[PDB]
Amino acid sequence: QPETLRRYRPGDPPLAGSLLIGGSGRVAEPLRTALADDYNLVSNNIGGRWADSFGGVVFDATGITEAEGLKELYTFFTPLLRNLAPCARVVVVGTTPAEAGSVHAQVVQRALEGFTRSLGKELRRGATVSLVYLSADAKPGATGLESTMRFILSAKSAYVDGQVFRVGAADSTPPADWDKPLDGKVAVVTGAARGIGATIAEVFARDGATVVAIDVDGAAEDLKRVADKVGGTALTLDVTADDAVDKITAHVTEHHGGKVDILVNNAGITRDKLLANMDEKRWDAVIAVNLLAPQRLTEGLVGNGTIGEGGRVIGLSSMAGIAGNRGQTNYATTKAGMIGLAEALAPVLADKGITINAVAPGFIETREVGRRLNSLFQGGQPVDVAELIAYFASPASNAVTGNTIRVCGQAMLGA
Amino acid sequence: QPETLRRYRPGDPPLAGSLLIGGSGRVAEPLRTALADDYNLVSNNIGGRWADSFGGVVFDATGITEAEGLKELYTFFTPLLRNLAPCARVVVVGTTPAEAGSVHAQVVQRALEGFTRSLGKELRRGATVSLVYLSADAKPGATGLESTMRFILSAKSAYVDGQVFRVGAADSTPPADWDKPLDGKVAVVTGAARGIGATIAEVFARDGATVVAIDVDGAAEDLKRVADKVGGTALTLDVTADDAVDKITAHVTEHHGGKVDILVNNAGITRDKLLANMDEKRWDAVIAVNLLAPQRLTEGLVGNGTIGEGGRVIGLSSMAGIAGNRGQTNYATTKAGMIGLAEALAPVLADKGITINAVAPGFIETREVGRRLNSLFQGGQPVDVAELIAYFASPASNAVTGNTIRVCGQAMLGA
Ligand code: NA
Ligand code: NA
Repeated sequence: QPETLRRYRPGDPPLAGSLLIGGSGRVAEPLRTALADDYNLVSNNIGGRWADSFGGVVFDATGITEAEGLKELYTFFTPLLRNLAPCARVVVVGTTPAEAGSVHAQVVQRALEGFTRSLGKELRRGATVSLVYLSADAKPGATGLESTMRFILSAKSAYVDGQVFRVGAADSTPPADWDKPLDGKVAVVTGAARGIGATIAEVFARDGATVVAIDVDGAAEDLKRVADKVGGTALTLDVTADDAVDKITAHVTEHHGGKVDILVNNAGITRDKLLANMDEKRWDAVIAVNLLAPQRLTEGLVGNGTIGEGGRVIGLSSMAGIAGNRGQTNYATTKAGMIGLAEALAPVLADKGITINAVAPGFIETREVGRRLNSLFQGGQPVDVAELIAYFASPASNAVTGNTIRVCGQAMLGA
Repeated sequence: QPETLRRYRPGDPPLAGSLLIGGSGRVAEPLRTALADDYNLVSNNIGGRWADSFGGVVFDATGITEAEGLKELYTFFTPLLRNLAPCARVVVVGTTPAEAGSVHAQVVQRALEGFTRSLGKELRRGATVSLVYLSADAKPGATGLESTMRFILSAKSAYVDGQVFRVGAADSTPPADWDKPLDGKVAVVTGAARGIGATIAEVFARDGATVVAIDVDGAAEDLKRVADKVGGTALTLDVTADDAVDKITAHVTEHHGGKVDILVNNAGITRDKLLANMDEKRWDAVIAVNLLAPQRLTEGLVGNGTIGEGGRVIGLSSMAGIAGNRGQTNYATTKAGMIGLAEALAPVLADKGITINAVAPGFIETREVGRRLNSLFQGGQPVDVAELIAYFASPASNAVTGNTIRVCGQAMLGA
C-alpha cells in the first residue's frame, strides 16, 4: 500500500528520528559538526543498538577509491536498514566523478549511482534515497553542501527519490533562520494564478519570501486571490510580450525595493499534436511561452541588474523534456530547452553570483499507471514540487547550479 | 500490433527505400558526398513528390543557433513523415551542446533531445529516431560520424531507438569493405558460450572478425561449439583469476598474431538479494566478475600492448546500471561501474588510439510488461545487442568514445 508521506509544516524538526552519519571520507566529520545543533546525531556501533529509529542515514563514500572499497556500502548499510523510520532518508555522499582523481576512483564514484537508484527501489514505508556529489575542490568545511543535506534530511523532500545532487566548490553561509530560509527575498513566479505556480507562491511565502505572482490578464481574479493570501503582489502580463522585462522591473521597483532574488519560470502551455499533424501556430506558441520567454526574462532581468548577486533562477522542465512524449515534439523541445538554459547559463551567471537550475516534475496530482509506476507507489503533490524549487532558491544554495533534478517519487519513466 | 522489424543479412543494401538529407548546417553536404555511392539519395522538393518511400531521413540541425530556428524541425519534418517506409530511420544531427558556441546555440542544441525522444514515440511501423552530436572541431569532411550514420541508417540498428550518439573531432577511414567491417580484427568476447555472448561471436564473425570466445571451464562444450561454428577459438578461463590477462595474451600470441583489436566485457553474474538481506559472498562475487574483472582485463591488456592502436573496448552495462533495480544493489553498482569505466578510461586510452564505450540492453528475449513498455512494443533479440557492439567495434568508429548507448526499443524505463 502507498505510504502516507511525511511533509513539512512550519516549526517542524527536520527528522522524525535520529541521524546516523558514517563512512570514512572528507565529509562525515564536518557534516556532524554542521548538523549537531539541529539534528539528533547518533553513531554506528558494533552492538547494533540505538534507542530510536533512524530518520536519516548518511554514508560518506568520498574516501572510496577502488572497487574493493565499494564493499563498505554493504558493510555499513546492511545492519542499519531494519532500524529505518517510515519516510527515513538514506543519502550517499561521493566526489564528483570526473574530479575523483584516479581512473579507479572515478569508476567507483560513478558506480555509486547504480547503488543508490537500486536501494531506492528497496526501501520501505516511504523512505527515500539520494546521491550527492561534492566537488573535490570544496573546502574541508563542506559548507557548500549544507543546504542540500538539510533539504534531503527533512520532510520537504518527500517526493524526491532516487536522484543525484551535484554541489560545486563554493563556501556557503546559512540563512539567518533555516526555518524561514527565504526571509527578505523577493520571488517572481510565473504561471502563479493556479496549480503548481500558486503552490510555489504559498511555499515561498511560508519560507519568508515576498512573492510577485505573475499570470495572464485572463487569470487576474485568481492571481489577486493568491497574491493577497500569501502577502505578495499580483502582476498580470504576457511573458512573451516585448515589455515583460520592463514591467517586472517597474513592479519590483515600485513595491519590492527594486530587486528580484528568485525567478521561477513556471508558466507554460501545451499545444499537443503529432508532428505529422503539426501546424505553425501550435509550434510557435509553445516555443514562445515555454522557451523564448524564460530565456528572455532570465537574460533581460540579469541584464538590467534586477537579478544580481545572490540570485536564483529555477526553470520548470518536465518528464517530456527528459524522456519525450507522444504528441509533444513542441513541448518536449521547450522542456529540454529549459535544461539547456540551466546548463548553458550556469557558467556565465556564476560570475555575477547567480545560480540557475531546473526541476522536472513526475506525476503530480493537479492516470493510475502514471500514479503507481514509481518507488513510492503514488502521485506527488504540488507542494512537493514547490519544496524542491525552494531548495534551489535558498540563499545557502549558492554552490548548486546547472542541476536538473526530478520530483517524481523515483518514477520508472526516464532516459 | 508490433512491427516485424527489418534486420541485417550479409550483402543487404543499407535501406529499403531512399535517403533524404536536408537542413542547412555543416553536415548535410559532406554526408551526401560520403553516402552517395551506397544509398539512393533524394532531396526535399516543394512539390512533395518522391518515387519511393523514405528508408531514411536525416536533418542537419548543426546550423540552428536560436530558438526561433527550431521551427525548421517542424517545417522540414511535417511534410515528410507520411512517406516513411516501415522501419525507416529518422536522424537529427546537431553540435555537441557544450561546443555550440553561444549560450543561445547551446540551449537549442540541447533542446534537440526533447524533440527526438518525442518523435520516437510517434513514429509508426517500426521506424526509429536517433540524435547524433558532432564536435564543433570536426573537419568539414565530417568523416568521423560516417560509421555512426551507416549503423543508424541500416537494418542493424533495429532495436536502437530514441538514443543519443556523441562523435568527437577525429577523422575516420572507411573499412576496406563496409559489409565486412571487422575483417582481419581479432575480437575477445567474454561470456561467449551461450546467450548474448554467443550471438556477439556470431555477428562479429559475420562481419569478418576472428573471435576468441571465452567462458568458464564448466561451459567448455558449448564454448567449443560456438568457436568452431564461427571459425574462431575457444579459451576457457575465469576472468577473475590473476592470470586471466596472461592467458589471453598467450592465446592470441599462439593463434591470432599477438593482438586483440576488440575486447567485449560481456561476462557477468547476478547474486540477487535485497541489501537488507545481503551477505559478503553475494556482494563480492558480483563485484569481482562484473567490475573488477573488466577493469583488469582492459587495463592489463592495454598495459602489455595486446590492445593497442585501433583498439575497441565495449563493456556491457544494463538497465539496472542506469535506472537501478530492486534486489540488485550489487549488480547495479557493477553495471554503473561499466559506464564509469568507459567515462574514466576514454581520455586516458585516447593517447594510445583506443576507444571505450558501454552498451545497455533493455528487454531482450533470451515479462509481458518488460516486453511491451517501449516504442517498438516488443522485446529485442540478442542480434540487436550484438549489432550495436559491432558498431562501436568498427575500425571506422575511432571518433566514438566514452559513450553509453542503450539497445532497448526506446524503453519507458530510465533515469
Ligand atoms: Na544534536
Ligand atoms: Na546514390
